[PDB]
Amino acid sequence: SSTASSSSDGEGARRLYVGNIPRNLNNDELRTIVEEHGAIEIAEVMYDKYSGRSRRFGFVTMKTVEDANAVIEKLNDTEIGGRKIKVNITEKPLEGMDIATTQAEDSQFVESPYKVYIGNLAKTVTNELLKDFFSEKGKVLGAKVQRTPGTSKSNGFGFVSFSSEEEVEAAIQALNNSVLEGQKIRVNKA
RNA sequence: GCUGAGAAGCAAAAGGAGGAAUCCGCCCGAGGAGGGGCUCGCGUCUGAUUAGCUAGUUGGUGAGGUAAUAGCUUACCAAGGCG
Repeated sequence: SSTASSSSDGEGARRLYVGNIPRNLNNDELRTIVEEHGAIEIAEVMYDKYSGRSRRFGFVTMKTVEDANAVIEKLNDTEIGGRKIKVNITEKPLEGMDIATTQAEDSQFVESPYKVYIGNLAKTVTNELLKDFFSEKGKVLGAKVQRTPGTSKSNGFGFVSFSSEEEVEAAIQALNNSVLEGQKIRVNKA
């Protein structure tokens, strides 16, 4: 498999470099988007997928220099996933990729807008308060305030996870505007 | 590069965008185009019921000054200069 990277190195311009790859964007959708241009032997996505979201830097490797020139030209201004990818050239591409794909497959745990992100919670707001909110509304899994690490005041940020996607949607829509005491909270699915 | 006969000395910099590639820059020079600053020949209204004017005035040197020549400015010398 390191054969694919070494083959590309040897060729010289099988290389094409992909910048601002989205958060949902994956080795397979990189391959599908770029295989139209020509037969990709290999595709490299860097591992920032702790969660779904990506590093937004990757490599693709062609059979030919010419396919790589065509993909560099055509792909730039391509929307994937709501974010737009430039293909200028890369260094001769680097397909650890098998390791990354395995970690990506493992790493992704959370699927679908099932968690709610809290914006604006006032500094008085307690972890228990968030439990009260989340439990009062549609039925509930867990509650967190993101508190300052340096020393540990709320910094007013925080999360729910609910038991259903529907409860997430209702909490987002019902809440946003929301006073909780002293300050106007915004909640989105994340 | 500059000052100076040479001797000698003196003088500059800035990072930013981008994964890179590179691009926009910055500092010191050398040209060019264009834009300016000066100088001069010639042309540029009437009145003699206005006939003398001009003393930094017109020259010269020295010292300064200007982006640059220059009474541009100043001290001294010459008495010029316009009609």
